[PDB]
Amino acid sequence: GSEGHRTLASTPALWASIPCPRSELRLDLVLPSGQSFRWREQSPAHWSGVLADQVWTLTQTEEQLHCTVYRSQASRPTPDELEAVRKYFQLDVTLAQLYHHWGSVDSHFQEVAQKFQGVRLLRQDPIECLFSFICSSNNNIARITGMVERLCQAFGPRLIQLDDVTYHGFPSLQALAGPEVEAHLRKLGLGYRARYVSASARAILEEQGGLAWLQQLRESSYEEAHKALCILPGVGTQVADCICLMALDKPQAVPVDVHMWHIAQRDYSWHPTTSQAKGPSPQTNKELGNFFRSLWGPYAGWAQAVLFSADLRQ
DNA sequence: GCGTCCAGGTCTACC
DNA sequence: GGTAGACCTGGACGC
Ligand SMILES: [Ca+2]
Repeated sequence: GSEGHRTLASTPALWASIPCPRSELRLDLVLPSGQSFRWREQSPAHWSGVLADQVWTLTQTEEQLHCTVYRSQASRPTPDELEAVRKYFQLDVTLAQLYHHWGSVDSHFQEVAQKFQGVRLLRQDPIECLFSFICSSNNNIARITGMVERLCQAFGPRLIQLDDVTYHGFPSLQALAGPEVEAHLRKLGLGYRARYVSASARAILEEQGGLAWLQQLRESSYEEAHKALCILPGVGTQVADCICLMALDKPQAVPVDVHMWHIAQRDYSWHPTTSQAKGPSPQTNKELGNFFRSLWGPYAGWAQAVLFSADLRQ
């Protein structure tokens, strides 16, 4: 009863709600879609993970988002803590207004948007976002998820345990920059990305001026930010865009991976015009990004998140 | 069963 | 400057 992952029906007095209609948010379409790799549906329709340095379980009804926190006597989430959740899901942004606009200027989006409502963008921590996506290149979401979990268990702060799952906070720069981290990560199956994680932690700490350098990027311009990130090992045009869009508040950033290329080709009959090659290249990828930006506008990256999520369901 | 594919790409030797 | 290839892993086919 007081053990294991909570459920809305099993410990009612431990949940607090936040007004939020399904049309504004669909947990099942956001949490496992490759934005954040730290959420698990431990129980049907209930997603658990670390949010703002503590564990949470989230589940929704038709007009409500139910939340519960595991911190020392058990109690319902406080208003201050609930605000942590609203900020994570950027709930002040009305998804209905965005869908309307995108739908109005792109009939294909309108068709897809009718079946995939509630796909919004999470506002993530720069450090977690940087290393999680460094782990995502040339990989699949299922594998990435495992790697990130083993990376946190091995180098992140131990939080609390529910059933047989021990939650860990995301590793710090100092820890990822530690001795023999690469070798450890390789044994944890991160492949060549193990070097990228170690190498990027050190560059940030020993060459770019630590954490402050990364955090300052949120006030910098998309152009500047993306430019700054490409310096880090394991970070290319796509990873940089992922971070700008999901962790640095650059809503116009559009990541271009294999999924978005296929979408461009079959759903818009798109082809490079300024670019030389007829396939993916640093030049064509950059062009595809501008194409999407001129199609959807300022929040083009968010529209991208919708089609990407929808393309995963196939 | 085994070899080839691929997945939210990067990085590098080279024409 | 604008490419071809190599690359850790492991669930997916194709045969
Ligand atoms: Ca590929």
